Amino acid sequence: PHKSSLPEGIRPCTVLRIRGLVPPNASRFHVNLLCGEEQGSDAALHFNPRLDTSEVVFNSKEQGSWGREERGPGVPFQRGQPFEVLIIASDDGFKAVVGDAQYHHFRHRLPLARVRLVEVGGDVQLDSVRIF
Amino acid sequence: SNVPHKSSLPEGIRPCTVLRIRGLVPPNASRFHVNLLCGEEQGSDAALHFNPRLDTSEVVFNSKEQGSWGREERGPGVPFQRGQPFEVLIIASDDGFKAVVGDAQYHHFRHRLPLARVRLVEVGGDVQLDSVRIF
Repeated sequence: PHKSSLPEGIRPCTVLRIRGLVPPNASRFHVNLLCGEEQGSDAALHFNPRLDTSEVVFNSKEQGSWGREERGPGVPFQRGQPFEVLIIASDDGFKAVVGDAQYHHFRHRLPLARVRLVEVGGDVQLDSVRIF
Repeated sequence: SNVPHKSSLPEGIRPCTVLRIRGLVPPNASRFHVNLLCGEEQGSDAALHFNPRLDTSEVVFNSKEQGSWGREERGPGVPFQRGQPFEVLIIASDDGFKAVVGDAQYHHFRHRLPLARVRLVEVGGDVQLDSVRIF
């Protein structure tokens, strides 16, 4: 349940560096770009590695309802293995990088200038969260 | 050692491009460089010259256009040490290049040449290169 508050939002070319360890029997974890600390706040990005189902789900949340799910190729995560993730906020969308390779491109659905908070949750052991 | 390392970038880079350079500074290194150049041709213009200097304990940013070097900028201190590995991000944005070293933003180098003119990434000097990734 890590929260990084982002007053004045994030301007494009923002890099999110997420370093951590995947627990040995972890189910799934998530990184969300939300518009506020409130519960029903809109999710500009929902990045959801799911090891139980062996997938990685991208989505957004608007007006309390989830949008269409996108999925990337395979799972660049392993139970008991560390990981580094970049989330590059561009004009065209979000570039998710895992390890040394770009994993998926999630095109914008909500205005990027609405993101007010970064939340990291789930079965993840967080080492560091940096925003450049 | 992987120097001089060259990564050719036809069709350029669009903004919000992240350059990840990882390597080791050898035990008796003097200085090394990372250049965002406009072509493989000799004496090609340098949109960015990122120049860690361990012998003089400085880090110099500059650009080169039409064969002439611009004015040098300098960052705070040297986030590099002989005998220690390093990671550097060069975030090509709309306003310029954000140089991140380790866990901290180090310096912002405003554009002097059009960002869309960069055609090559070169890494040279007293550096033992681990990887150059472009996202």
